[PDB]
Amino acid sequence: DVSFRLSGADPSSYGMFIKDLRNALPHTEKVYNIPLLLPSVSGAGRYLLMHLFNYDGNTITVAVDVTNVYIMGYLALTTSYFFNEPAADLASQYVFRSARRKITLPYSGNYERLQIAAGKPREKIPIGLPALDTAISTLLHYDSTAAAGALLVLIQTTAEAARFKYIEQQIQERAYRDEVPSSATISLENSWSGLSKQIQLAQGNNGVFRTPTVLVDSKGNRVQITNVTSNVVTSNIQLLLNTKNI
Ligand SMILES: *[C@@H]1O[C@H](CO)[C@@H](O[C@@H]2O[C@H](CO)[C@@H](O)[C@H](O)[C@H]2NC(C)=O)[C@H](O)[C@H]1NC(C)=O
Ligand SMILES: OC[C@H]1O[C@](O)(CO)[C@@H](O)[C@@H]1O
Repeated sequence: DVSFRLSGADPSSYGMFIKDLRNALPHTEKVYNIPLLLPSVSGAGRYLLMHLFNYDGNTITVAVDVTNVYIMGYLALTTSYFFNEPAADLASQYVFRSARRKITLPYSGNYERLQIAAGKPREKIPIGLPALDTAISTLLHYDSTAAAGALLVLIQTTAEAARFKYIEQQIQERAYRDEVPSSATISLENSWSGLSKQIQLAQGNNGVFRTPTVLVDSKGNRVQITNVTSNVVTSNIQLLLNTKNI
C-alpha cells in the first residue's frame, strides 16, 4: 500500500507519495524507457490500496487498478463506495470485503459522468493539496454530489500526477493554495490513452507516431506531438496504458 498524510505535507512528501504510487504499479517491459503497465493482473494483485489522511487524521483507503491506474472505489470508516461500472463491481469482490456496508455510487468513474454529477467541468474545479484535504473529508461522509467533486480532485491529485510529471508539478505549486488545472493539464489527462497507444506503435515505426496527438502547451498554445523526441515523451509521461487495454 502507499500513503500520504496531509498533516505536515509539503511539495517534498507529496513528491514521495507520488513516487511510491508509481513504484507500486507493476511492469515487466519499458517502452522508450517508460514503464509499460501490465495487460491484466489476476485477482487481488490487481488493486493497490492508497491510504490517505486528511489534516485531522481521518483516513480513507482508495483502491486502484494497477494496470490502468483507475480508481475503483474506497473504504471510509466502515462503509465502502464503488463506482457504478462493471470493473468497479468486479473489484468490489476483492477489496474492503469486511466493510459493514457497501454503497455503489450513482455514476461510473468517467470524467464526463463525474462532471455532470458535480455540476461543473474540471476546468472550474480548484485542485491542490488543500483541495485534496477537502476531498478526503467530503468522502468520509457520503454525499453523492459532493463526492462527484471530491473524486475529480482525488483522481487528478493522485492518478494523473502519477501518470504525468507535469501534473505532479502543478500540484506541488498548489501545495498551500488550490487553483484550477492549467488547460495543458486537462489536455494531458485527456490524451493519456492516446499518447500511451502512440508511444507503443512507434516501437516498430522508428519512434514515429502513426497518428499525431494534439496537445495544449504551457503557454496555452496548440502543439502537435508526432514522435518520441518530444518533451512529452522524454520527460513528462511516466506510465503507459498497455494497448491490450486500449
Ligand atoms: C519529430 O518531432 C520533432 C520535434 O520534437 C521534429 O523536429 C522539430 O521539428 C521542427 C523542425 O523541422 C521544429 O518545429 C522543431 O523545433 C524541431 N525540433 C528539433 C529539436 O529539432 C521532427 O521533425 C519530428 N519527426 C517526425 C518524423 O515527425
Ligand atoms: O474520462 C474518463 C476517464 O476518467 C478516468 O477516471 C481518469 O483518467 C478514467 O477512469 C476514465 O477512462
